[PDB]
Amino acid sequence: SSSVPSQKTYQGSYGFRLGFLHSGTAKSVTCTYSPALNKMFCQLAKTCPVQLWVDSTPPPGTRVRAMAIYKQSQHMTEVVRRCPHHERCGLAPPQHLIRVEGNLRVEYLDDRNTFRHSVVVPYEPPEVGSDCTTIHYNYMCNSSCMGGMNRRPILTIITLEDSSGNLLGRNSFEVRVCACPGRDWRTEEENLRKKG
Amino acid sequence: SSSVPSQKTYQGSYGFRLGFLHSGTAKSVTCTYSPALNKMFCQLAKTCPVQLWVDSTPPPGTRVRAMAIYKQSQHMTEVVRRCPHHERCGLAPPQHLIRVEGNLRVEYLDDRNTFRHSVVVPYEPPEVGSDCTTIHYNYMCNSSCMGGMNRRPILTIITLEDSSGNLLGRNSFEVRVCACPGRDWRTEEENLRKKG
DNA sequence: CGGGCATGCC
DNA sequence: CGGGCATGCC
Ligand SMILES: [Zn+2]
Ligand SMILES: [Zn+2]
Repeated sequence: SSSVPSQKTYQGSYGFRLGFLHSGTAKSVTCTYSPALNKMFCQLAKTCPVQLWVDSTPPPGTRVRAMAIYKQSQHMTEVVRRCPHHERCGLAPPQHLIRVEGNLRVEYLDDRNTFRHSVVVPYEPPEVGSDCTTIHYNYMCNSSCMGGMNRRPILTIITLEDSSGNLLGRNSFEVRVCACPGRDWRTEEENLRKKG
Repeated sequence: SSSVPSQKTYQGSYGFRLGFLHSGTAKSVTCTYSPALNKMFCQLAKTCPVQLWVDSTPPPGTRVRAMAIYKQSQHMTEVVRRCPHHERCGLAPPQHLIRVEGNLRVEYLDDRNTFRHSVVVPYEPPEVGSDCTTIHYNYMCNSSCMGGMNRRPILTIITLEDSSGNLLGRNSFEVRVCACPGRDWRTEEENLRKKG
């Protein structure tokens, strides 16, 4: 069986979608999202809020899993890991790229067969008056980190799963972790218009 | 006592000097030396020949030690180490930046008090007809390596020591380990002329 | 903060 | 190979 997780969007019977809060497009804004590229630009070790939207209520015990995969075909089969420097320098294993902050029920998985890392939290329905649920993700390396992502773009795959392990929904977005998300967002959108 | 080793030139009673073989100044020549800057530009994990010249014959049992120190005052007291990436990826301990190739009597020292790394080989007199002795050094990180030198320039300190531990001579040269020694040499010499 | 150097890599 | 992008940092 494949050790490469699926990245194909599957909004599913609950109408599962992701949302992202708009930002101020300063050169070094901490986080900004491009709808045109379906791509988050963010800084390392700083909060990246991701909204979960659903049309129907998931059952009790639903979980939310995040997992990184390399976007380029030639790197898809390599597990995405923290670089040795940031690994060397209290729940998250130091090898995990993606953390969740602000949740008391976070679980970190090292898959015993595929060796892939993932981080899971319970799904919580949005509070009254609110239309979505926000998870605070953290990426612990830059996309450029030598010995880690090494300038290779990744996708974050967000899966909605029931307690039995059924896939309820899947979405993904590209990520560039970088020093200057505003500059790099502008550059990539201009490149899309001029050369895409 | 100081844990910062001396970098002051001490040619000494044997007339100890260093020599460097000229190169072709291609953009990515493997090694090239600037007399004006007293600075070697070289590529990582590739041979860097350094010549030992003396006016008088060192006694039997003389040793040749190499040690890296950061050139900038604000970094002088930090031990120069291999970065975590190149450490993770058969005599040299993986934490040592400087290796010697082509010698059967190499010793690697981790100083128990100063924590400084050094690599030592016996001094051999130049063969008949030859005016100097060549040691093949290897630098196992780029100057830019994140978590290691991190773009901070270093000096290599070469000391001539008798078997009793007396300092016979000391010389040093700055090093930039980089992908394109020819380009970076030209840039730094032009910067010296224009802004030095 | 935004302009521009940096430097392994394309 | 040398021109020029790359991107954390100055
Ligand atoms: Zn890293
Ligand atoms: Zn290194």
